[PDB]
Amino acid sequence: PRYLGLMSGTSLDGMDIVLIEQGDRTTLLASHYLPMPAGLREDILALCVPGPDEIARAAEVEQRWVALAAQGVRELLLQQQMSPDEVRAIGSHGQTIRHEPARHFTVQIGNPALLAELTGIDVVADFRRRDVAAGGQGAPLVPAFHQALFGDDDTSRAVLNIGGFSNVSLLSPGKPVRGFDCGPGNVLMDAWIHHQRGEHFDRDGAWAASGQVNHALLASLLAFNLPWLQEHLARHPALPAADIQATLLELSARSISESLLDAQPDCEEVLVCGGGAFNTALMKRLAMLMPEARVASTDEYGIPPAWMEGMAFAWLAHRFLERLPGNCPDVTGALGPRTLGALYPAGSHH
Amino acid sequence: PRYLGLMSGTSLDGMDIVLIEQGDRTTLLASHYLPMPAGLREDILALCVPGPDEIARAAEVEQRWVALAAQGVRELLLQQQMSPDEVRAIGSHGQTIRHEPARHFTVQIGNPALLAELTGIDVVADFRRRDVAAGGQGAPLVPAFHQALFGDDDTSRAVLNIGGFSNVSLLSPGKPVRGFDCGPGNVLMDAWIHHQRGEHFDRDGAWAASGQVNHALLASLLAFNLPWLQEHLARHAADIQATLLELSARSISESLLDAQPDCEEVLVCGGGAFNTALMKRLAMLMPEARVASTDEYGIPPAWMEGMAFAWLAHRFLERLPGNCPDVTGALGPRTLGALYPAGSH
Ligand SMILES: CC(=O)N[C@H]1[C@@H]2OC[C@@H](O2)[C@@H](O)[C@@H]1O[C@H](C)C(=O)O
Ligand SMILES: CC(=O)N[C@H]1[C@@H]2OC[C@@H](O2)[C@@H](O)[C@@H]1O[C@H](C)C(=O)O
Repeated sequence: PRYLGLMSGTSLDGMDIVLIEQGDRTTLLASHYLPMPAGLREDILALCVPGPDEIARAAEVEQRWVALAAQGVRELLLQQQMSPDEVRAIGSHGQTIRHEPARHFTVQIGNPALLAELTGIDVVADFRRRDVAAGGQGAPLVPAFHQALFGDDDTSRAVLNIGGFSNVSLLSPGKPVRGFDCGPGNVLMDAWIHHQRGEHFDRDGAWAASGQVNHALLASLLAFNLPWLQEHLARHPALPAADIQATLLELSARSISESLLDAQPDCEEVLVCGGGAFNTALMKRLAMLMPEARVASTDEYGIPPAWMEGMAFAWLAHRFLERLPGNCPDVTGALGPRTLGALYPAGSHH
Repeated sequence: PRYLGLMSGTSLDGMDIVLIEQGDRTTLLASHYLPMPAGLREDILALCVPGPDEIARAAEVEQRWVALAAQGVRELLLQQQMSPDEVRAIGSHGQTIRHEPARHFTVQIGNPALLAELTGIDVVADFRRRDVAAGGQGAPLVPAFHQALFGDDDTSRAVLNIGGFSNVSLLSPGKPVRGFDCGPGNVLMDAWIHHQRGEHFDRDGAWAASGQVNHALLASLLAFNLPWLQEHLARHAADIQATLLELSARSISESLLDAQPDCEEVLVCGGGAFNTALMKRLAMLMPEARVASTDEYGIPPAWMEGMAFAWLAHRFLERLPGNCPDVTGALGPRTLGALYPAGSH
């Protein structure tokens, strides 16, 4: 069947909307990105730390969030010439405003009943809560999807997501999935080029590629934001800005490769998703630093790297409806496998 | 199939838990009441008005609420020697901590995923939100149950709930259910017999029936708190109770007959259904209608609300509408609730 997925991460830049076909395999049919208004971003951020009148405030904020998500769905369906009746369900992550598994709770807003009302499509949402109820951390949820896509009996694979930070799913045959953070991804390269050039990121890693790595600075870094970095830059002589960028690229490449090889030395394939997959200069370094592995974008395996996360939530909607587990308890720490999410039906037919 | 219903109203005394059998009819198999600890009641009251750190406070409070609910569920099933496997679903209202349809939101807590984890039973919850999302008030929900129980496009009926106060669901041939308030119910009779003899209520209305309606007072009252009664009484004990009974009987019957003069049957639920003397006067004052307890239709008057929520779980799973749009103001009929499956472990 066909499923929509909606993901809005913690950076609050915007919402990913995806349409998948799910059968034997998972395939991306269409995708759509919608920016988040400054006002909505600011209002969500203010809910991410304790404050006054949170119940009412969250209620007003989630209504705007859902309206935006619904518009995003509408536009994708218009582009695809698809009726909402052709979509089995939307898997919506919602928007995390508090995550405290040590206190046994996780809070994602995004009024799924309202989302069902506005879209006319069944909504599956609230995926993390059952994992936390079963004693897990409620995160990360993507490794179960990584396993469904890429796990097999025969190959040691690492599925590497390079966003602001880097995280990996280790798919070792005959074993359960493992997952951990590898280190920084794009976070410092973004911050540096912003501080220096006003750009939000370094396109294709071209700026970095134009500079030369400074090995002294690199050693200091290996031994994450700007105040931290500035404290480092003061300890070294003035460097050209591009050399700093080149050095920051190498930091991520080395931190990732070192963490990956330490945990899975026999790794045969590293499959890279997230926006970092588009940083050509970074992909180049990762491949040089892991010469015994094939390092490639997930695009080469039929999953476009920018849309992996959104696709996971579409997939989680499918898992719910099929009553199959959606978590990976070895990674989340839950007592065992659980069906994740809650169903808010459109019910258009009355 | 069999369904559990879970209700915890805003008085916060305890949880009503019922077990129904649903087929062609709705029948009560068992019921259980679980008092709420003072500490939990206090913390919920504190979340019913705006205050600090609400997200985290509500999260931790609802964990306790759910643990209690799960205990109530396990206890009822134990009492019946019944495996949770025999139950299709729990319909859980949750606990209302904020309700503001004017700002298009309603908030019931009660972490249904945790409820499913602890009970091992599918949970349907969060019933009010889709009605609100469709432009309705999100309340009251019980008239949809009244309509399903007693509605048909051919007889004029009223379902009268007598609690502290009185409300009625009008079932008119063909029409969606409508509803309204009809003034006081048990509130004054309870207030007065408490103040006068320390009793919580007037059992069977026998105190009121031992007295005579003083017609002066009745006319005054007809022209609601304990000191409000005492204002009236000075300008003039069992006669008083009798006159309070008549007050409710007259105001209720007059409201009902204005709205549907054609009423053929008045079905009474709530604890007032047990007030034999009140029921007698209501029957005298609506002589064209048969006045009877819902118990005469297999629906125990004290357990309507719990039963309504087990029924709403059934309606969700049957893919049938759950709201009463002519009551709530919603755009039309909607499936109410969200499903949190127990699944496998
Ligand atoms: C509570 C929450 O929203 N966690 C997110 C967050 O954003 C990234 C990281 O922290 C990850 O643990 C998780 O999301 C990804 C998509 C995941 O669940 O795998
Ligand atoms: C928002 C909310 O919890 N409403 C309750 C409340 O308690 C009584 C009254 O206000 C009624 O409107 C409703 O419950 C009843 C059972 C209902 O929904 O029919």
